[PDB]
Amino acid sequence: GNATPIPGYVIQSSAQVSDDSAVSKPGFPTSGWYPVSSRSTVYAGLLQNGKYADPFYSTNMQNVPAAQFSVPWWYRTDLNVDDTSSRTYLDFSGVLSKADVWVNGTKVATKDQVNGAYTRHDLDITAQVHTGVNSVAFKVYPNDPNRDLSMGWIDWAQTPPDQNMGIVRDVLVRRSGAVALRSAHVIQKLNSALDHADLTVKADVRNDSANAVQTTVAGTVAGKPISQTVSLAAKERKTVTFPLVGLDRPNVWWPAGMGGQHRYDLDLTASVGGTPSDAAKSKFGVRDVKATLNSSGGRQYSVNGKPLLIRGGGYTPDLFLRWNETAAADKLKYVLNLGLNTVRLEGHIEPDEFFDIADDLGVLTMPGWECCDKWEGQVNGEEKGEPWVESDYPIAKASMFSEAERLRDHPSVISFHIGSAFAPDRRIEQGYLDAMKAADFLLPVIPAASARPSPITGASGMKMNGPYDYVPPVYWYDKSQKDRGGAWSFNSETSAGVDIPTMDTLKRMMSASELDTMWKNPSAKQYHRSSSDTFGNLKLFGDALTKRYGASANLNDFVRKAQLSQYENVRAEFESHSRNYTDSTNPSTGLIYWMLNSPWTSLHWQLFDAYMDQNGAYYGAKKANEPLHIQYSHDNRSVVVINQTSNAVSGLTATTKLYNLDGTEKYSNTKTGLSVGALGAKATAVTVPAVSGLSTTYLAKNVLTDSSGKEVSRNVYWLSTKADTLNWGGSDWYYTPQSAFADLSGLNNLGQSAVGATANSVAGADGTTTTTVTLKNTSGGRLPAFYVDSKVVDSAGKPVLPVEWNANAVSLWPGETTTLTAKYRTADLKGSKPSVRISGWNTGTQTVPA
Ligand SMILES: N[C@H]1[C@H](Oc2ccc([N+](=O)[O-])cc2)O[C@H](CO)[C@@H](O)[C@@H]1O
Repeated sequence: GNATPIPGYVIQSSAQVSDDSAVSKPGFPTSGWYPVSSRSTVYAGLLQNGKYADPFYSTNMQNVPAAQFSVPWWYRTDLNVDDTSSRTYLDFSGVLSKADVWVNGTKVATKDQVNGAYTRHDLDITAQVHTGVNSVAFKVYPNDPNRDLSMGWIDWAQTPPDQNMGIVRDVLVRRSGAVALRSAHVIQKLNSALDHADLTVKADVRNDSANAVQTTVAGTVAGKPISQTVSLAAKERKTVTFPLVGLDRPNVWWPAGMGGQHRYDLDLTASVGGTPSDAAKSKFGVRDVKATLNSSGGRQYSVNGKPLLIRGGGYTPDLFLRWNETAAADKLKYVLNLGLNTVRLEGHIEPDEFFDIADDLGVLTMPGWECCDKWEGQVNGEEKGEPWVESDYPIAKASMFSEAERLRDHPSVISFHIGSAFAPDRRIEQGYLDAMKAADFLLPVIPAASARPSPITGASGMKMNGPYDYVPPVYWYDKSQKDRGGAWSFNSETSAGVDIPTMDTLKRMMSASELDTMWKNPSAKQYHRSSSDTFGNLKLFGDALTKRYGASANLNDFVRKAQLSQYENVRAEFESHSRNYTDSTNPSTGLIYWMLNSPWTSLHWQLFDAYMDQNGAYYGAKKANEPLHIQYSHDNRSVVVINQTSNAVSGLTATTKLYNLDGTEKYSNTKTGLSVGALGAKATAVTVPAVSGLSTTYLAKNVLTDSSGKEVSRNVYWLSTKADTLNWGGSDWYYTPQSAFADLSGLNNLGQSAVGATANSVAGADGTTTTTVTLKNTSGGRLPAFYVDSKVVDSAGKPVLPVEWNANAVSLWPGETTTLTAKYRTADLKGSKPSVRISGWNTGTQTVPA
């Protein structure tokens, strides 16, 4: 019943190994080999040892010779075996791209068999294993994402020098008797009332001994005892199906905010001769999911019978696939701190623990294959990725079986994308559907994340029309352009491009001269944007920032304007889709922001940066996604209330006020007695009229109060009397140019205000600290304290990260007070007392003790 991951390896280039057979012989010398932990790419292993500077800074990654990664590298380990009575197996996946496998001088598997990142291998090495010191070695071949059914980085970042070659999941050493237990899972089916489920337990037993046996498979499913006895011929594998098990009042799994995140346990042992031979423990959730096309042709998800608007981001692992379990949890927790409900994984499908965490937190996941490389090479024409040859087909199908077997019992998974870009052809699709059936993977299959249909499954119900680069806030409210990215159908991957991180992050990833070029010449190429020619620079972003904000006087000026622009755009992107969700015709049914995060330190396509810091894009997404939310429509000036929560809400008041930048109120409307339905429904409070006398740049202050009088949402917009307008005829695949630009440059001369700050911290018994900050606009005039950003810092003024605030980037009118709460691990203070840095657009910067 043992399965123990190999904790580490020593690695070296095959340039240093003239005899392959020598490596896995006990006693082979490994002087100058690099010790690496489990789940290391070659380059990640070299970084672990010294060997190159931080690729997260400047052009360090460019200085790595890539030629050394065009030959195989060895991953070698010893294994102590005290007792060879039990059979021994190597059970693994995550090999990029393929490998020969050696035990004690014998090649047990070749790169023709061990091939493809997602394929699982269960190699019986019993005949090679002896008592005492054994040795195992993998010769890992170079990875080319265009040639290998593997992982590549598309245009998200820059290419890792080793192209991620290595072993990026665990290799398990399994020990068992005559019978191996494998692939234990639970088929679960809930009634529509959600008060009764039926559980079908299935498990494979394989008799690897020389003689026929009887084996009993027995244990517990969801607290209920189960047992089957089968006969097995020598070398026979069988799937055991247990009689149906009913479960009353099941603890149903819900997405975060809709109920609990319970998972039941499955615990089985296969016994031979009244003695345990092998054992397996797993979990599953009792949850129904569906994803169907609505009458308008949009893909509509529902969980447990409740339709949902998908509100998420494209998730990526680290650029060098460096795995850390706490980091994965910190990233999924930020999803909820954002108010988001979903992450999409375009390829790069994370180890099991990532899905365990998403299960435990109630974050929905959308895994699938990626575009623009080998996966779509048979159907994607002139795009990157090679045509398929006959040997490709069984690798892809085994990759599908393996991932379907891994993912089937994680309730967070709401679908699998079998295509991205292009839907698979009939042959490929059939092999994917066959593999999923064989795995009992019963979740929705989506053919493409674009509008392209597959021959069997059919219409995707999704769109990939862009944009991926600057478009003004009003763009997102478009429904008229059927080949563009407005708020209708399922937006599977879209953003307004550039997302300048915080200054603290900037100073860690770029030199002073790289930063100087960034603000002085946005048209210049930035290594920390993209290898793509199209996304190599920040020109569209820089042009609109100047036009709309005003020319940047310095680096500080550029970064501050970037944050407002990013907050403004990301907010409108999400808010437009929340609004249109309940449209009768062509509703929005999903939005995946491109992207949630970056593989590395980046200037684009992120909400949170590589260090987990939180900028304007972060705060703007968090504002748009709050559970009871008030918002302003950029297209028609409607003020709209959204209720994300699982219950209808009544007696809400929506209060909207316009102010000139001198603080003069120019309009007020108070709309009382609003009711809004659950799970994404809306109510319109008012349409703001054209108001005479507004400054060119003006403020809209929107406030939602419940029936108790509590303020539950505040949303402040900086607006212009001059419209952003689109030149739709100049549209390209990744953006639409503007025919005219809003004028928000009035903010440059917004007069100074004042805050107003007191902070205190409590170190909890759960290992976390909560810092509470009370901020007040203490000025003596009519000016708001606008866009006030509070940051937990140590004594050196460095941000404590990760961190989760209840609210931030707040605006307060004179005399107004807000109390804010930040939570973080006490240990991330690293012994420092906490302080709070408070910076506002028109309030300066101060830091206070906490
Ligand atoms: N799925 C990818 C998406 O792929 C596309 C392929 C073709 C078209 N097209 O021809 O309109 C549009 C998008 O492109 C994004 C931006 O380049 C990538 O970052 C995503 O990973």
